[PDB]
Amino acid sequence: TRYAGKVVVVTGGGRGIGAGIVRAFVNSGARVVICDKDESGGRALEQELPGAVFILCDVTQEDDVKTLVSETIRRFGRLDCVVNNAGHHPPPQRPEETSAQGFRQLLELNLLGTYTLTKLALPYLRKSQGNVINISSLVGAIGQAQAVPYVATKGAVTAMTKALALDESPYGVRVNCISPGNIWTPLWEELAALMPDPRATIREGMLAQPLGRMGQPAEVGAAAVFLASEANFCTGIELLVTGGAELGYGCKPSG
Amino acid sequence: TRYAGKVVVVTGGGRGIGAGIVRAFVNSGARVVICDKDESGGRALEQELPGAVFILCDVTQEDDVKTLVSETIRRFGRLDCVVNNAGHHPPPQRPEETSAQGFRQLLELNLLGTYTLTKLALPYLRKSQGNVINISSLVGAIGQAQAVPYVATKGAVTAMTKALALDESPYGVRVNCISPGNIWTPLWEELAALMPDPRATIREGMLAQPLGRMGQPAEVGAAAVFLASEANFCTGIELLVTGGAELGYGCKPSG
Amino acid sequence: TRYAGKVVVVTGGGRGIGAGIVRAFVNSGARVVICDKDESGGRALEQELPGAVFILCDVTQEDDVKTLVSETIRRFGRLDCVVNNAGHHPPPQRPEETSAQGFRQLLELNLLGTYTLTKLALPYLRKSQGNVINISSLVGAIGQAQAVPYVATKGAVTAMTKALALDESPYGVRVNCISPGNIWTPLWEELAALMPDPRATIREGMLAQPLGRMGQPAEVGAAAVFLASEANFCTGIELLVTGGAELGYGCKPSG
Amino acid sequence: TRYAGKVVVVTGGGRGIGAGIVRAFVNSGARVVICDKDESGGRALEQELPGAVFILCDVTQEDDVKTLVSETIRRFGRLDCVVNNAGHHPPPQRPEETSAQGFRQLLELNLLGTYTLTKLALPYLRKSQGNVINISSLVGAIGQAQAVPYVATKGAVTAMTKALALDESPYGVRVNCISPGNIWTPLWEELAALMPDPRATIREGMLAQPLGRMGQPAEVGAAAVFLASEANFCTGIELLVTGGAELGYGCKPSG
Ligand SMILES: NC(=O)c1ccc[n+]([C@@H]2O[C@H](COP(=O)([O-])OP(=O)(O)OC[C@H]3O[C@@H](n4cnc5c(N)ncnc54)[C@H](O)[C@@H]3O)[C@@H](O)[C@H]2O)c1
Ligand SMILES: NC(=O)c1ccc[n+]([C@@H]2O[C@H](COP(=O)([O-])OP(=O)(O)OC[C@H]3O[C@@H](n4cnc5c(N)ncnc54)[C@H](O)[C@@H]3O)[C@@H](O)[C@H]2O)c1
Ligand SMILES: NC(=O)c1ccc[n+]([C@@H]2O[C@H](COP(=O)([O-])OP(=O)(O)OC[C@H]3O[C@@H](n4cnc5c(N)ncnc54)[C@H](O)[C@@H]3O)[C@@H](O)[C@H]2O)c1
Ligand SMILES: NC(=O)c1ccc[n+]([C@@H]2O[C@H](COP(=O)([O-])OP(=O)(O)OC[C@H]3O[C@@H](n4cnc5c(N)ncnc54)[C@H](O)[C@@H]3O)[C@@H](O)[C@H]2O)c1
Ligand SMILES: O=C(c1ccc(F)c(O)c1)c1cccc(-c2ccc(O)c(O)c2)n1
Ligand SMILES: O=C(c1ccc(F)c(O)c1)c1cccc(-c2ccc(O)c(O)c2)n1
Ligand SMILES: O=C(c1ccc(F)c(O)c1)c1cccc(-c2ccc(O)c(O)c2)n1
Ligand SMILES: O=C(c1ccc(F)c(O)c1)c1cccc(-c2ccc(O)c(O)c2)n1
Ligand SMILES: OC[C@H]1O[C@H](O)[C@H](O)[C@@H](O)[C@@H]1O
Ligand SMILES: OC[C@H]1O[C@H](O)[C@H](O)[C@@H](O)[C@@H]1O
Ligand SMILES: OC[C@H]1O[C@H](O)[C@H](O)[C@@H](O)[C@@H]1O
Ligand SMILES: OC[C@H]1O[C@H](O)[C@H](O)[C@@H](O)[C@@H]1O
Ligand code: NA
Ligand code: NA
Ligand code: NA
Ligand code: NA
Repeated sequence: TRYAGKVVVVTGGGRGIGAGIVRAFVNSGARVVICDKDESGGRALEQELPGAVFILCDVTQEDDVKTLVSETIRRFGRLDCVVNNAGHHPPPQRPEETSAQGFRQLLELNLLGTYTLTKLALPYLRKSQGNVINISSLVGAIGQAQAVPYVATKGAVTAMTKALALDESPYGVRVNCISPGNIWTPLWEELAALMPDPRATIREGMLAQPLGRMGQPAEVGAAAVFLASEANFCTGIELLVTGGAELGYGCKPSG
Repeated sequence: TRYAGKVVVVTGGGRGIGAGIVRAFVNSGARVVICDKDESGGRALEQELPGAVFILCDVTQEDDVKTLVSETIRRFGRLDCVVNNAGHHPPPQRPEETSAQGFRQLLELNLLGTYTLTKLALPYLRKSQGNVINISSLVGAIGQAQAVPYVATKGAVTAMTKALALDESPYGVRVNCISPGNIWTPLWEELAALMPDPRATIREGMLAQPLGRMGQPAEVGAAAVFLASEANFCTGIELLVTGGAELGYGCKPSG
Repeated sequence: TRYAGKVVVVTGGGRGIGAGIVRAFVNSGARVVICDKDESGGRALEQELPGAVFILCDVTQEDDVKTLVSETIRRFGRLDCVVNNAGHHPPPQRPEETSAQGFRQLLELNLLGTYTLTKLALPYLRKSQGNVINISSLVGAIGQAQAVPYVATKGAVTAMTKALALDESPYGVRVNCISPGNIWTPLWEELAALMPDPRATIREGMLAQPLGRMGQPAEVGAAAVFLASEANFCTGIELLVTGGAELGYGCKPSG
Repeated sequence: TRYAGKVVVVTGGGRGIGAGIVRAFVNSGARVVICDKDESGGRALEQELPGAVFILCDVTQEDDVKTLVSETIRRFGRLDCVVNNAGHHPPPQRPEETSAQGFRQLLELNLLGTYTLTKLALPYLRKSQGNVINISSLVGAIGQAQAVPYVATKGAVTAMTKALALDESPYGVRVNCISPGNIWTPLWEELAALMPDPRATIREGMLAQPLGRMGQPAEVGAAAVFLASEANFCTGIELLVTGGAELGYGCKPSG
């Protein structure tokens, strides 16, 4: 009952981190709207979880998002939290193999879809003194190899979170982000499968954390429920859920 | 029941932030040992809260801390979390008015008392796969005026948290810190009373946050319970509980 | 003679910070290509400074940038440093007054123009073991009010700098950014003139820094020459040129 | 002639990073006072470098430091820059192998010696509008394994730098720090020699940086000369001289 009576929208909620967040909010007593561009996972989740419903919505399509917000209000009467989780990591790409075109397309999803939903939701969040939770990434803060466009988009989300926190603070709306590290998800599995040695890639990924494992969607979900329900003096923070990957020296005489 | 069956030690738990943390852990189902160098507040808290007991202990005195740990194990059979909250902010002091002597004394409390309890507790935390929560400060990260020794001590705590997180990760013990901003406590009230205009000082303190108020001990307590009970992929993080004070430009042509 | 025999391209070099950077590199013995979308300032600078030449180039237009690079190589035979300074701050804008359209246009200048020039220059920088210097902003790191799109773009540049530093390190090309704070420039003057009280706006801007003044283009220029010519073990850093604005509490009881 | 007519004190200037800083300031036209607790290296440096003189001084001994300052003023008539470089890294030590005693001794050198010299020098730095440069470490920011006391001391120095920058800004005295990463020095050589495989230790140390080598004292020296002589709008900054060690994922599935 930590978040009972509340209404939450989770984008990209059909699988992976987003599905873990959906489950965490349902478990906290909230009603959850699962937004996803794919039907397969999110429709099954709706059947599985009382309190969760699925709405097909591509966050890059403004009219899709407008309908997502109006349908949430029509069906549930209020909106307390938006979790902007929908996003993508392309395969590893050397800088010279990237294009301005692919960069623009990745900005549309990872950055502008978060911007658009937040904008359309904020009038309702103001009425409820609700909050925004953006899913960024550790690599926005520390960088990553072969990922110039992805890193750029996540630096933008983390920065935007702080700007919007300033703008919305007079109105009682908090705006925070979570920066996960390596979380075992279908995306992590798909990218590893492209590598010449997928098992070596996964092993490297587990060992990049001092804790020696990857994180779970449920752990990101718990951090999101904390930020929504108990972090009433937190705004503009970047909550790291990384297993300590950013700490210390690793594998990355003076001549 | 988020932290039921667990045993928590909170230093400086008799008033202020520490008392808020005690209450939060009791409310989460834990048994709490209140450590304080003063009897007044902590003894009353023990009478008030089933599940909390008071042990007189000055964290600067090594034999006091040794007894704190052995008595916790003797009475409760396990130790899951140590919250190093005991600390002090001296009155505002210009750099030239500070002394190496006062600096050493403040390091003894704010830094070495945290080091000592952590050291003595870690064998038991390893057995329980428990965790350490240090209470640092925002000003360790961004600085503060008229507070060179205090700032120095909190930079040390935040850094130490990350070092110890690395060392203890192979053993399953997480080590994190909370960095509060302005929290309304008896210390905040005492320092404001020394200023020529205490009401102006408090007003400035509320307005240093975009949220426009100071934080509450209960909000720091919630962040501590999160870190203990639900943050299983977080180690070496600095969780900011500041109301957004670190964001944006404030009151701090090119000639 | 700190950077004698070297060839530097500075985008947005016709006025403001960019012109200060041009002058600093000329003073260091380099030959400088001034890129700007406007002729007025950059053409005068070319007449004033032996060693500087002006090339009309809008960094948002890919064929303009391709010509900038090929003309630099045709005229000077090498390329050692690219300074991506061209950028813009829109007038203050509440979140609900921004548009996805304006956001995309600002990303084209502040982020993708930097990406495009860097990409086209990197083959030549590899041959010279040269370097990239991006001009980001403090507010990418700490946020700013009424500036969600601008902040987002500068978070992206700072993050991108770190990603590209990783990718280019095996090839000996360093990639760094400078994050200025309030620098007195024609843009600062133009924005202040829109405010209801321009003099109050400028006064607030001087006092946002502990040093009590705004910075000068020449001070950003010196930091750029340092990064190019003497910082041979620095890559992926964010060099702050802010007068201390990010330090301490300012103007931004627990109920 | 970048720093001609100026007087600089460098602590721990007899070898390693400190000697590189001495040489850089001499090369910039300054007169340099080499402070060291050991005579061997610093006396030879005085014979080698016109413009440098050696004064025996243990920064942990307050009367030694008082004499250092008074002798600098007696001999040269002014004081423009203090570089607090003296410091030590103990051998790798597991947390349970450290002592409060060793921790206090390391704080005396790495933190309080910097505090003491700065305090005694500041009246003269105010007269000259001079500046303070503290040599901290990257690991104060990101942590390090088997080094809890060392990390703690460097977190303190970096934090203290920001506090003092705030306090001294009204008086025109800037206060900055440099955070080196792995720099090839006699200390690095001594510690590697203790390890079971010294060559593996050095190899790991070179490869912890994306640039693939360790840094040189001369590179830290250049950053110090920049901060003294050209960074007139920088105060309270942490200048990283690390070869990119803090960037990206390294060597540090969800169960
Ligand atoms: N997995 C990790 O290690 C990791 C680490 C850091 C950050 N993240 C971030 O977490 C988020 C989730 O990643 P994941 O690993 O769970 O990915 P995933 O690919 O497993 O799941 C993403 C979900 O979002 C949906 N989605 C994609 N594009 C969409 C669109 N236009 N509109 C609506 N829904 C859309 C997908 O259909 C999918 O259900 C992303 O923002 C990612 O950048 C992931
Ligand atoms: N109040 C704030 O705005 C603020 C902000 C950031 C960080 N903090 C930190 O939070 C912690 C608590 O501060 P507070 O405002 O609640 O202070 P407080 O003075 O109100 O309470 C501190 C408690 O610690 C106890 N204590 C002091 N020295 C001790 C010792 N040697 N051994 C055992 N107990 C001891 C005191 O008796 C008291 O009960 C401190 O570490 C402080 O630095 C406070
Ligand atoms: N002035 C500050 O306080 C401040 C603070 C932090 C960062 N910055 C950054 O510094 C940079 C310079 O800012 P400024 O204050 O000197 O601005 P300015 O407006 O005074 O000068 C910018 C220059 O860039 C040129 N330019 C603009 N769009 C261009 C394009 N498409 N192609 C080529 N040239 C183009 C302009 O014509 C102008 O000559 C920007 O990236 C800005 O974000 C400025
Ligand atoms: N070498 C690195 O990789 C590295 C990395 C980051 C930071 N640092 C820091 O750089 C500084 C210099 O380190 P280094 O590697 O050059 O060390 P070093 O041991 O090679 O040289 C240190 C010098 O300081 C002197 N010194 C020691 N104690 C002193 C005292 N009490 N009073 C006066 N002089 C004293 C020594 O005699 C020696 O000449 C230290 O603060 C260290 O923490 C070094
Ligand atoms: O999606 C991934 C990811 C990994 C970590 C993150 F912090 C993040 O935001 C995203 C992921 C999954 C599997 C492999 C990789 C990866 C591996 C090597 C690379 O060079 C790369 O750019 C990405 N990234
Ligand atoms: O204890 C205080 C405090 C305030 C903020 C913190 F982040 C913190 O760690 C401690 C506090 C309370 C009341 C006034 C002040 C204060 C005001 C002006 C000063 O110059 C100063 O050094 C401290 N600090
Ligand atoms: O260009 C400006 C600027 C100022 C500071 C920066 F760090 C930066 O990257 C850009 C600037 C100049 C004059 C006024 C303002 C400004 C004032 C109030 C605002 O709310 C705002 O968004 C911007 N910004
Ligand atoms: O002095 C060293 C050092 C290395 C890096 C730093 F950033 C720093 O401030 C100091 C150094 C030199 C050689 C080996 C080591 C080292 C290696 C393994 C360790 O576990 C450790 O604590 C230190 N540190
Ligand atoms: O596909 C990789 C992983 O994705 C998500 O974490 C799923 O919850 C988990 O069951 C699966 O193993
Ligand atoms: O003394 C200041 C404040 O300290 C703590 O926050 C107490 O819980 C609160 O009741 C009091 O107002
Ligand atoms: O227009 C504001 C300022 O812009 C730049 O800093 C110019 O160099 C300076 O002369 C002018 O005062
Ligand atoms: O002892 C290791 C190194 O220390 C310093 O860097 C010296 O300048 C260098 O000559 C030596 O190789
Ligand atoms: Na359902
Ligand atoms: Na009790
Ligand atoms: Na010319
Ligand atoms: Na000499």
